[PDB]
This record gives sequence, C-alpha cells and structure tokens, in this order.
Amino acid sequence: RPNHTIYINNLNEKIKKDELKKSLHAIFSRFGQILDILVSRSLKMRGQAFVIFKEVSSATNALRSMQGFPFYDKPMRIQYAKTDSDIIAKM
Ligand SMILES: [Mg+2]
Ligand SMILES: [Mg+2]
Repeated sequence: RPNHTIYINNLNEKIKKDELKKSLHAIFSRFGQILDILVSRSLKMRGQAFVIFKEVSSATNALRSMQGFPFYDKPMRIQYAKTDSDIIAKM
C-alpha cells in the first residue's frame, strides 16, 4: 500500500488554506522533493490534506517522522493515500 502520497488528518481547521499549504510545504520538503500539495476548501473544513512526493521513500520517511507532530497545536495523523494520485503518472 505504500505510495508517493500521504494523507494527513486532524489538521487545525482554523488555519487559512493558503498558510496551511505553505506550512505543509516547509515542513515536508525536508523529506524530499514534493510534486504537489492538495488543500481545497472541502479538505480544509475537514482538516485533511495530501502531499505527493516524487519518490516513495520520501513519503515513507515523512509518515514515520511527522506522525503525531503538533502542527498548529494539533497532533498530525498521517497515512498513505488509498490511491496514489494519478498525478504521478501525469507528472
Ligand atoms: Mg498544486
Ligand atoms: Mg515517529
């Protein structure tokens, strides 16, 4: 099931969509090249987001290292996405 994409839950829903994306990029880019970050109004309201890495190893390290990290006062809950974004094939 491990893939290039991590699905993040339990995100602070009071954070601005734009600021949230930027913060996610700052935090996760240290684990490897990020291809894309998915943060919509729908996802935001539910405290969810997706980060797509260029390599699966980067996704794995991110998942194992940032699990439970107090992001904006809330422990992040991270898992691999059920379906690896078709963006991988496209990009
Ligand atoms: Mg994008
Ligand atoms: Mg850990």
